[PDB]
Amino acid sequence: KSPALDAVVIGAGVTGIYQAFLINQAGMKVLGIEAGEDVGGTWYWNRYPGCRLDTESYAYGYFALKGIIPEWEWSENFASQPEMLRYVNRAADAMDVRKHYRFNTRVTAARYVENDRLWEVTLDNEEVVTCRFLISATGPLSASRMPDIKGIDSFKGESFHSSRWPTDAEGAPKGVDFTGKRVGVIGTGATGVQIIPIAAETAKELYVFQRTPNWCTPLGNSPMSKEKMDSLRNRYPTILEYVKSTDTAFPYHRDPRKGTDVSESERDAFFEELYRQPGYGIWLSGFRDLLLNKESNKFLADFVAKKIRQRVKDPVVAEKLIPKDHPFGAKRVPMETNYYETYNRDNVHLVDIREAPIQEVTPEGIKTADAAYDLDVIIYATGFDAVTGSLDRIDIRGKDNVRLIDAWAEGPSTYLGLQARGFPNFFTLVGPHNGSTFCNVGVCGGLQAEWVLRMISYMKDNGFTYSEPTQAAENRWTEEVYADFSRTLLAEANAWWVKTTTKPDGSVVRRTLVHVSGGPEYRKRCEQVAYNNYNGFELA
Ligand SMILES: Cc1cc2nc3c(=O)[nH]c(=O)nc-3n(C[C@H](O)[C@H](O)[C@H](O)COP(=O)(O)OP(=O)(O)OC[C@H]3O[C@@H](n4cnc5c(N)ncnc54)[C@H](O)[C@@H]3O)c2cc1C
Ligand SMILES: NC(=O)c1ccc[n+]([C@@H]2O[C@H](COP(=O)([O-])OP(=O)(O)OC[C@H]3O[C@@H](n4cnc5c(N)ncnc54)[C@H](OP(=O)(O)O)[C@@H]3O)[C@@H](O)[C@H]2O)c1
Repeated sequence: KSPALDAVVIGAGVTGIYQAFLINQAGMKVLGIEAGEDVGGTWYWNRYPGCRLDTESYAYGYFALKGIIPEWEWSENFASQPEMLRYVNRAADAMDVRKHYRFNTRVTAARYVENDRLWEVTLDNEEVVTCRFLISATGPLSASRMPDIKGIDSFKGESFHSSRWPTDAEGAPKGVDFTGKRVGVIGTGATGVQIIPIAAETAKELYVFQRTPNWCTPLGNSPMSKEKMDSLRNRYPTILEYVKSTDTAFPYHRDPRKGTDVSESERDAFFEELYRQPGYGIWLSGFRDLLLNKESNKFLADFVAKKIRQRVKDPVVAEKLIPKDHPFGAKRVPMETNYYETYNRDNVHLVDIREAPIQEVTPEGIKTADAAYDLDVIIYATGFDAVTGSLDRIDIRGKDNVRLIDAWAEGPSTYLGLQARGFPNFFTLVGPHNGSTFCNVGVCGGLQAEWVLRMISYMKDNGFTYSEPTQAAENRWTEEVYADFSRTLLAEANAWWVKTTTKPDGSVVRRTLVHVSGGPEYRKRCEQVAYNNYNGFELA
């Protein structure tokens, strides 16, 4: 029993469609499967007000950089979701990729057949296809999660998670006009932070329910003249080479200097300039020791904090938005268009819901431990189940009928962030130990799929039909990803990222759900392994 397809690719976001294009371009049989109507993933699903890149548009647009759609015109330095969706669409045209996809179809299970070295893939609990290789491009941040919060279904008004905003026939979102409504927004991650200022322009009243402020910096978006766009296009080969060489694939790189290498007065001048220029420079061009040295982090934390107080006129309000939990740049930093100034409006109220938690949602509004709020509308900007989440929702079974869920219970275990022992011929793209959290995913995802294609090509060419990490390679990779991660300041910030298992005999295993070496050093490890005939995989 031999498989119908060389590969199934799950997902039609930017990673999936590109992976599918490469496999077919290499002369192989691929089937792509997508739950939504059409291409885009993130940019198909997220139609909330303010949705917009945090990556420079020309940097994220790997399909333009690579010469698949070089003629592409960006209208803004940080494109909005609608523009991003037209981008993914136009690229799906050039790649002629849609004819390889089933849409409106959800993978519900995937079972590795040991005797036949193949994957049985189940579609909406009915049809079953077979493939040599299973490749998930299921997304690091798809799979919305609701707040665990009592009474959700009683609200008598309109109610959404931010990733499921209803639209008109044209694709444009509806119920965007809040004129004369009282609006609740729960959550202040990068999603809430984009919505709240747009909500505030039309809402009669606006309540923001914040469990934990983030460090947010100004985005500094503006339009992109045709002249500048032509200029960028002309230097695409330089820009590409440059983003392939930085640690995050953003067009920034760390200052060579330590924080304490300049006076206090020089830091401030330096911080002041980056703060004012657009994009992630303030975070990504910082001092080399920004995420490794408590004191060097406090310099910048102190500085952004001072900026929050300058921008928010009310001092009690302003201190509630300054975080005390965590170091700056310890999470993907949300960037904003007039976020703080919004709280100077008369119709906008910040509700600290850590000191006074929500009890329940009510037919009339929301109820906290010390107040009630009549609300006409509620927006759940409460985030996603990250990296591993979209995989958990598929019943994935490997050798010996073992659940991926159970294999990764003590935390994700991979080789190269790409395969897992127990799960042969299975590739996880922009999953764990891969670096997604701080990546320009447009670029990182792209390069990861090219590497997977090269390994698939190698096997076809050698007539191999079996690949799986050795236990030793996977142990060494996984331990090493953790060691590097323990050396930065992210370790005591987000301890939920670390899973710690004191087994029953006394042994202690530590895994992080997050890779933090640079992309270049990652890709270098992958090429050393690829060239040395995939040293670390059993290949047969
Ligand atoms: C609002 C938002 C803004 C972002 N902005 C940036 C940014 O500016 N820069 C950056 O680098 N990153 C950004 N990201 C991260 C983002 O995840 C990546 O840029 C990128 O879009 C991920 O692409 P992907 O193809 O890997 O996954 P996705 O875009 O998440 O697509 C995965 C697809 O798989 C589908 N799927 C999942 N399970 C199944 C199944 N069981 N069966 C069938 N289909 C399934 C989903 O429907 C989805 O379409 C942003 C993310 C969000 C949510
Ligand atoms: N390019 C962009 O501008 C952009 C835009 C959107 C998203 N993204 C990406 O998507 C990721 C997720 O961002 P997100 O804003 O969608 O989600 P998120 O960052 O995880 O934030 C969810 C928010 O809801 C709050 N929340 C979670 N559970 C809650 C509960 N049970 N009750 C009340 N409040 C709760 C969280 O608070 P706690 O911290 O207390 O849990 C948090 O502030 C980001 O890291 C970013 O990488 C990027």
